Amino acid sequence: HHWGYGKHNGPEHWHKDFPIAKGERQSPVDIDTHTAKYDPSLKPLSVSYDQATSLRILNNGHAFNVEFDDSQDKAVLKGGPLDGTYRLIQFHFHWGSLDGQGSEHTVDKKKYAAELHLVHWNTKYGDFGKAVQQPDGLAVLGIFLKVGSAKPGLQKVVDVLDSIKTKGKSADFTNFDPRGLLPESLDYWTYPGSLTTPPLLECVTWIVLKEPISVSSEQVLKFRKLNFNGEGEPEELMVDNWRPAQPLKNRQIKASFK
Ligand SMILES: COc1ccc2c(c1)CCN=C2c1ccc(S(N)(=O)=O)cc1
Ligand SMILES: [Zn+2]
Repeated sequence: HHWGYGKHNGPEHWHKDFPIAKGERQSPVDIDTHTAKYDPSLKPLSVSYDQATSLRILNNGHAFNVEFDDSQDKAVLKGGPLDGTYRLIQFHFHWGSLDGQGSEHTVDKKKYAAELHLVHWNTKYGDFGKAVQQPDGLAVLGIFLKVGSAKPGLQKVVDVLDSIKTKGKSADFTNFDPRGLLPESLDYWTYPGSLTTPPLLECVTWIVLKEPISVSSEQVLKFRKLNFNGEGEPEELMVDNWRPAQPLKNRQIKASFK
């Protein structure tokens, strides 16, 4: 009886195995844009992905992960709210059964069709595993997806999904360049939060870009052909793998822009 996104194992049940689900800095949240304050002392955000080296793509039974070789000083996030340097380890998405839902963060209660999470660990802690024992161990760059024009730089991900249709399948995926998934602007909101899947650890500085990327309906329809299930098991389409907004509990959300 593993956690998931269904009636009997979804987000309203996670607190039993993971009581931090009711913690003081859980994610995602609704971003109330009028209450977020501009912070002129945020330094510029720096996203340096030119030497990112992807290994592999994986269906882990809740989403798919695009993995990176994080053994060298490559693909780093710094600046903004962050002290020092954070190294990219993986990205994944959350998405809906319908274009009208799928994001985890919301913006004045608006749900986007999906949300990309680029996950980075603070290099002061040596690797991901020690970073997730720290309150400033991780930084996740979140990017909303809306349905409209296609995102050309997403198509190599879309096309490999047929080979990891089911849980536990992976495929070599070298030379994927995550620069092709960014929007033009790096304006963002930031707040302290958590992982949005079990174990829900409260390690994350969230950086959520204001500008969404556009993906086509056909691209997100191929996300929705994935399966929660393994090969040979009955089909449960991988859709609605998002956690809803959690209580803000007096945290403050800061804006990088006026
Ligand atoms: C070792 O590399 C990992 C990459 C990702 C995870 C783990 C390990 C352990 C299980 N948790 C994650 C994870 C990362 C990001 C998120 S999210 N949705 O907060 O970005 C959720 C879970
Ligand atoms: Zn995520």
